[PDB]
Amino acid sequence: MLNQELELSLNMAFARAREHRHEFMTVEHLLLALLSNPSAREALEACSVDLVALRQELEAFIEQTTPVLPASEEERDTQPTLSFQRVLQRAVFHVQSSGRNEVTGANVLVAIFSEQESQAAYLLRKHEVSRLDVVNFISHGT
Repeated sequence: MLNQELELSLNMAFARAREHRHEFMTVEHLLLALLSNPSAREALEACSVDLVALRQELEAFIEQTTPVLPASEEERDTQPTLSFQRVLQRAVFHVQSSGRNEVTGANVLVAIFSEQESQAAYLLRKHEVSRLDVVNFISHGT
């Protein structure tokens, strides 16, 4: 049960990747998409996170590391990687658990912290985004 705003973020992520002809989408692409998601953004702002700085470093890492489909054929569409899928499944089933019906961008943001070795998680720690703070804000919100 993905809420309207999360569905949009995810569609925008796919749209962005297709535009850039990126061969795959990782959890980094996901976090980038979420910086514009109302639910996730509100949670980051509550933590006084510099979203401008975070987005720029995130956009840079994606460009320098994601393969661009050669002018050739085949593939056409981008494919979500295991990190992208795991995070989504984690959020979905965590929400399923005694809680609400809708999955929000904030729920997805929390699930990203579980991808410990990801550059996405590395960047959140770098910019001082505490998972403890994100969780408390969400628990007392919807």
